[PDB]
Amino acid sequence: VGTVVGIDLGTTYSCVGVFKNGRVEIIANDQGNRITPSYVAFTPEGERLIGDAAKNQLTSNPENTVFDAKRLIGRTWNDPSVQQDIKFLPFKVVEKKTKPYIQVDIGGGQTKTFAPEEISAMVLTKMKETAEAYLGKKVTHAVVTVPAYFNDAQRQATKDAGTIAGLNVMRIINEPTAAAIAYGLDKREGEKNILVFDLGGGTFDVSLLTIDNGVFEVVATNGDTHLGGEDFDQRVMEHFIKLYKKKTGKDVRKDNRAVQKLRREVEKAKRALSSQHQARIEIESFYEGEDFSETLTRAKFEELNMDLFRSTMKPVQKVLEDSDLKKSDIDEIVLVGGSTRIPKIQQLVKEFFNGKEPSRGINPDEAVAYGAAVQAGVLSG
Ligand SMILES: Nc1ncnc2c1ncn2[C@@H]1O[C@H](COP(=O)(O)OP(=O)(O)CP(=O)(O)O)[C@@H](O)[C@H]1O
Ligand SMILES: [Mg+2]
Repeated sequence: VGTVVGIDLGTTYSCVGVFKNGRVEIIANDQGNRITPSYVAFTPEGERLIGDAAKNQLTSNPENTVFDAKRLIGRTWNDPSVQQDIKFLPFKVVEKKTKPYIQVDIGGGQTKTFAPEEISAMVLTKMKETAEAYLGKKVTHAVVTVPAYFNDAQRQATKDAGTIAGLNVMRIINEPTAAAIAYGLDKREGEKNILVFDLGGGTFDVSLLTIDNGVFEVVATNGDTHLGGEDFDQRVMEHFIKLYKKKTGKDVRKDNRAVQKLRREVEKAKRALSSQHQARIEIESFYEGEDFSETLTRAKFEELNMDLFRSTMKPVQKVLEDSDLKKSDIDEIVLVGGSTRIPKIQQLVKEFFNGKEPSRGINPDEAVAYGAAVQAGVLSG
């Protein structure tokens, strides 16, 4: 088996970890990031880009980039969830062998058609290479996580993505369970109720788990499949786009490269606002030669998104009701996902649970891969 890797195969961002010299190491990719976008695109010369290079390639053709393949993996073409999701995806999705294959132009007029698990295999190949460059050797085996609501076909298709990527997926484990492992909540006495609050890029997941004698049970899951940090970005996009139009009379949405540039700066500013109170957004040659310079306060970021922040509490209340539990029955609160780095998110979760502190100490966008890596450690021996 060699050194087994723990991979979080995320809808929006993936993360890879290994156990080495007595601890979990989360590995940075060749762009220096400890997370990688689950994103594929193509150069004019027909080269395939994956991760940060794909997400950051300036394009006037969103239809030939691929992302959110996790929404389609292990589902049939005619799944109503698929037929709803393809409405919001700019790339072509076509029925093939019962499944929603993704069709794109890659360069020189060449069309390709890819199974969702082929797209996921590319993301896994990238996570595999990130780990190999770190380890200085080949990696053949992995622990891969999936969302708790994944069914049999989704779990199998994730394993198949692994196979295509040259990885033997030895274990598939649930994301909120991996988070809980990362916090060592498995190494505890008695039966406990754990609420995992996972607010990611495009998805919100709430999972109620019980732990007893080292064994986790998923009691209930809920959330919103189209709610996450991307929606907070978009509220900021709208704010600056309206402002620019007020200041200049120009509507920047006419230029996609401009919108792409502002989205990238907005996403970055949002992250900085998790640890500081103000951030500058600056773009030269933003629109029709003119530059862009604005600041965003934390307070303004919260004001723009407050309603969306509060809406995350409703699926939590729902999982409690379905599990026949009240707030005081929850023994552990685990924050997962990049958006839970938002101080306001943490505050509102803590206030939902009447002042109770969540687990702390692992980066929430890293916890899932951390847990995977813990198990990978054991399997590596
Ligand atoms: N410091 C920070 N502050 C605020 N948001 C941050 C952040 N760092 C990352 N994010 C946000 O985290 C989101 C990505 O979250 P995450 O990687 O958990 O999603 P995911 O791909 O795991 C979803 P799923 O769990 O469905 O697979 C993005 O919206 C990103 O902008
Ligand atoms: Mg996640």
